[PDB]
Amino acid sequence: MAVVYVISKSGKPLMPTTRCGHVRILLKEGKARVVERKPFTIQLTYESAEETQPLVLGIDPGRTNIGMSVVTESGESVFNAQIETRNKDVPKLMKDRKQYRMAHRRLKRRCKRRRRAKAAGTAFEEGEKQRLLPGCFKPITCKSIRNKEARFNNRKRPVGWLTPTANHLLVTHLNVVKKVQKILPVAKVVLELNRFSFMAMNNPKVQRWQYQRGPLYGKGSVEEAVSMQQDGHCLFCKHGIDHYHHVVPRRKNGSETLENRVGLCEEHHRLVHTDKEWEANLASKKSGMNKKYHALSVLNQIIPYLADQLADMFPGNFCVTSGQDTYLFREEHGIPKDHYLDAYCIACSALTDAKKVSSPKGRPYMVHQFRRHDRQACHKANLNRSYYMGGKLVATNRHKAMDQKTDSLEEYRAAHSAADVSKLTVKHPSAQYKDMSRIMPGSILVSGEGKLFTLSRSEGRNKGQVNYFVSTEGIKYWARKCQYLRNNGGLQIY
RNA sequence: AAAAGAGUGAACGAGAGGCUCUUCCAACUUAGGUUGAAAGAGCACAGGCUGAGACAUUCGUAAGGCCGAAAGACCGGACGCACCCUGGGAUUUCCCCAGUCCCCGGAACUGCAUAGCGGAUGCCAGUUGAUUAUCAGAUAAGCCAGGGGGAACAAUCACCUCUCUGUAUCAGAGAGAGUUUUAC
DNA sequence: CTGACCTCGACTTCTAGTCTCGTTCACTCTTTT
DNA sequence: CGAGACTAGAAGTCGAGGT
Ligand SMILES: [Mg+2]
Ligand SMILES: [Mg+2]
Ligand SMILES: [Zn+2]
Repeated sequence: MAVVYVISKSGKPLMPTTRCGHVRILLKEGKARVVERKPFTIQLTYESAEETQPLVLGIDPGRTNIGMSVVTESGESVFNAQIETRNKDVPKLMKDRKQYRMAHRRLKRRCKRRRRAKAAGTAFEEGEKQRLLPGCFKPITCKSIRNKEARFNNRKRPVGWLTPTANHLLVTHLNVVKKVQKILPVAKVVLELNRFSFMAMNNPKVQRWQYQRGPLYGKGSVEEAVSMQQDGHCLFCKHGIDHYHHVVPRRKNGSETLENRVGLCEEHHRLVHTDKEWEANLASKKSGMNKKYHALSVLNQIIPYLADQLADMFPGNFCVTSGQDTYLFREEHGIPKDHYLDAYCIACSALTDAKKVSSPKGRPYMVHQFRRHDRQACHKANLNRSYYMGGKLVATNRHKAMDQKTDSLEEYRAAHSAADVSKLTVKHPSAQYKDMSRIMPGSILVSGEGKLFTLSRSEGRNKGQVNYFVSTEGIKYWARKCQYLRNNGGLQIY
């Protein structure tokens, strides 16, 4: 039934055992030591032979649903897994990091220099300068001081560079392979190959010549295409294009393609982006879309690098397999549809003489990936200026900020009398900070009952102590009565 | 090689908002207080590194072309710079990395000519301690800071059978050789 | 004459979090010619 | 093949008790 994994005296993985009673005998006799709860790994204390057999590992890639399965010389499955990768959160985190540091450089460095320049009299006589930097054709506006040097002309990268998200997914695949190697003797590795065309899957029955001329053929960039389809004037008025607005904001999964961008003048952008009626009107004229091809892009980028480095890890014992071959295998041997039986079929592909092939039974070991680091310090810099009459909210700022659909103080001031303004009470709460030394998700803790769990969330804080620890199963444990056993493991088995 | 498709990394610039304070006006209230309009000033993850580097005006920034009375304009790209390259550093850690930035040099690659860099004048800091001199302190219009992986740390007994409890399930507790082999 | 109606640990429920553009640049992968 | 949520803090329940 449930296979038990074995390791020798030396740190060498070894063929898994299934007797399941000899294991308890060896454990009670001191011959065996437990190494991992789940999967249940035992390390022999007494020395013995190390005679192993080849095992084929089969990999079904992905961005959030990686899956690997291990099989013997014949079609017997000794390991099945599923992985939920943290990958999707990396692009958003890097985006927010860029925005935060741009804020840092603007507000602490740039604006402070401009302020000092105006104070000390060492500012432009015009008070503003148009500077045409090398590499661009339209100037920039430098107010009261020259800009800090801009570096975009020449920034070479090592060939084969990969973005932090794609590099993260590559590292995650390889890391899960290493963790599987720690458990079992893996001889061959079989990686599924996925190549995607995103001109395809948008329109099947695509004709060959269509691949070269698409929505943005000839017309240079998305901005120019929008300025063309709108005839060079704002979408609302007859005024010229100023800002290229996203119909779906980039804070959501707003696409960067053509069907999302729209040209608008200044005032029209401000109104459509603060007011509600204008937003509804623009949503009426055009719809926009999400990204819809953010995952498969990263997967397609990393597949060749993964195949290369798998070949490095398993010299002379690395193969490949097509998704179509997997589908044929499922149709042939009757494997049910799933997203982890894919790995079993992929592994079974390489088997030259497979006569015991049958579908695995039992749920596979699920793996969650948790942050290895979190170096943020501010939880909620509130930045909102709330006005109340009595105990009811009536305005959220003095004047509307960008993306403020709700009223502000100027509109209330217009609508009501000066007595109502004189009878307002303001409450603006201060900034909240995370505890950067807190116990992080993925840690292994034990509660008052002695139950062992993996910390998934920390919820609620009072007087400097967490209130609740939420395990991966969603159970909530009182934080004061829980004991800290193990730190964050990069990938945690559930 | 090109045209497209899809992603996601980098530098620089403007705002809408936000915090604190000053002046002034208005409203509402026990001269005071509260809210607001207007003008101005300062400030902007928690923090690490460093002691100068930010700013304005002006001069200079190769050969060779080419047009100009000339001044000088355009091309070009070095004996000028660099985001480029070798080495060394800050962020930097339990071990690393990405990104940004810095310092002496610059050979091939790469990029710039209104940019960068250097010079000159001007403007913006700190000055205390232990033995004029040396080690400490103070000194921002300086750099970085919300990215990622790994190691190590269990109250680490899985499966099945049997018993007890509760529990609709199943959980907890206890006890058990259930094929010899964890490999033939 | 309590005691019915407070006061206080100690938990349990629940909600909320910044956002626009502008001048450029770089890397990866796929599909057709 | 895949498109928020972890963490901090305020308001709320509730028993002990107690006066
Ligand atoms: Mg597949
Ligand atoms: Mg907009
Ligand atoms: Zn207009």
